[PDB]
Amino acid sequence: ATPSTIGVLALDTVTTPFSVEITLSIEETARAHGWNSFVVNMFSDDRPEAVVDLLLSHRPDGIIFTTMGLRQVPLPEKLLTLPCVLANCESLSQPVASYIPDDEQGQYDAVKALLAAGYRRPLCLHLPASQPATIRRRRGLERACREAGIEPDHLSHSYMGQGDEHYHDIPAVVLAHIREGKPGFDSVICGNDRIAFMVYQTLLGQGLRIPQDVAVVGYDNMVGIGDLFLPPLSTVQLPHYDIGRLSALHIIHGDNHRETRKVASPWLPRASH
Amino acid sequence: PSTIGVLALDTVTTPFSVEITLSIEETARAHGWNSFVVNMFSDDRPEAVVDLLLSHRPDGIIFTTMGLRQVPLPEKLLTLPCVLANCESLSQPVASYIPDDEQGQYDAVKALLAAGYRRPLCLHLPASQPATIRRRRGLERACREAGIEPDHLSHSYMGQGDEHYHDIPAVVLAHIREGKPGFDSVICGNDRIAFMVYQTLLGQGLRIPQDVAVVGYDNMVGIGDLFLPPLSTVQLPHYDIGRLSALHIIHGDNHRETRKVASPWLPRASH
Repeated sequence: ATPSTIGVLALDTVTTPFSVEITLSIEETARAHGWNSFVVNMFSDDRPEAVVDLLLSHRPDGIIFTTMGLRQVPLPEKLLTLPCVLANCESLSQPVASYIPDDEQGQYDAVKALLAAGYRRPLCLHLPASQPATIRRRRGLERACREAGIEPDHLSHSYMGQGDEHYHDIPAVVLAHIREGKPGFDSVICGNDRIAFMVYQTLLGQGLRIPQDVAVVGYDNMVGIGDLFLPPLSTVQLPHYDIGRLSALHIIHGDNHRETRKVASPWLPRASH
Repeated sequence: PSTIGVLALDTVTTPFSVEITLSIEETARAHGWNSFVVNMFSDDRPEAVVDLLLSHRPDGIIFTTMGLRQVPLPEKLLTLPCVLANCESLSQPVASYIPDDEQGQYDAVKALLAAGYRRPLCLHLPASQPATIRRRRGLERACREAGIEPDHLSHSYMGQGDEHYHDIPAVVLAHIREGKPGFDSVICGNDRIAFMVYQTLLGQGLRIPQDVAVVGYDNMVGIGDLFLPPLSTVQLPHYDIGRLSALHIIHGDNHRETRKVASPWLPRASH
């Protein structure tokens, strides 16, 4: 008789090994309750029905489907009947318990802090439009601007194209809003810290100072950087750790609800504003 | 079916080297084997964690560190691992697969000097970290083969802890007199040091690489191609390390040698 076990299916840890804080959080939470936990990673060359059968081989008591990058889970509808809970992803067809970041609250607290600090004309650089978080973050940004008496439709907005090759388009977008060395914005709201990286390199290389000449705000607090920005980047923490914890407890305490719970995305003010 | 038990000692503090455990899991399935991973956190303790992976009763065991270290665990706990990935055993001799830090730094510095640079500022990682001294042998050999005595160059060692990455800007500006730098290039211990270097040089009004070439190390999956211009670096072979470690168990090897895995030079546009 082995202890209770949580089976986890990671759909894309291969292309984005940053959200590993989700699977680590699950493993740590399960151990703090006398449970075990294994993780099956889905690569590109293998295929779903095989991978799902493999995690069923360990015969788990509960199952968690997770995406390292907030997505909508592109798997057969017949394979979305096994997962007791979804971590950082939502099911379009069947309704399943889901724990996702509160993208609208995160972007709102960030933009609210920026405007409150005195900025009024931010350049807004959004992530790909179809990504599920992009539209929720923009609602937060818009709500913060309207509460400050600013119509967000009057600001400069830009959407990135899908793929890391597009991070190199950011510099051209920033320089396009700079006329004869003086910028047509007093701040820059970045879809993520990788966009902030591009922004820092472009502004410093243009002879501008952060934040004396231009404030900057990122999103994610990427475990790989965040504190490496000069100056330290004001950003928003993606709650990968709380997402994994809440997902594990849902199974540990055998919950039956199938609601989509939005986890708090805390604002990390630093020195970029 | 046969199963490989993996013990990750520090994926909590450095979740970048996850490419090792992923590579192990992928290689084991390509041979009809299974594989589980036990992560050691800070709040738990070894004897408990080691007993836990023995619970799954594995056919082979791999001890791995996300950051090349010398494995700070009881000598009696280093008798179970069939192979060590990205780490070495000081006491008992155990089969180990580690990066060829000397070859990696050599190919990098060789390419830099060959491109025409002669006075690089060398920013090394903490001295006690086992790779730091091996990378410096590579750097020195490249410089001596180019007729340069590395003892005449400016060297600096970082202090242990991420808090010290913020000391890099001061070290770079200390080698700049009245706006003109006293170096024509910068050899960085890793891409995180390169990040600090880029921010400091661009903020100083210097151009990369027209005024100062820059070279990193690791090719951090999280950046590398995000540098402006794209950072010339060295790839840490986490993927090959995991693969070779899995095969050692799959094919039941008996040697207890320390194999150095190739660390390939990724030239880009920072030089």
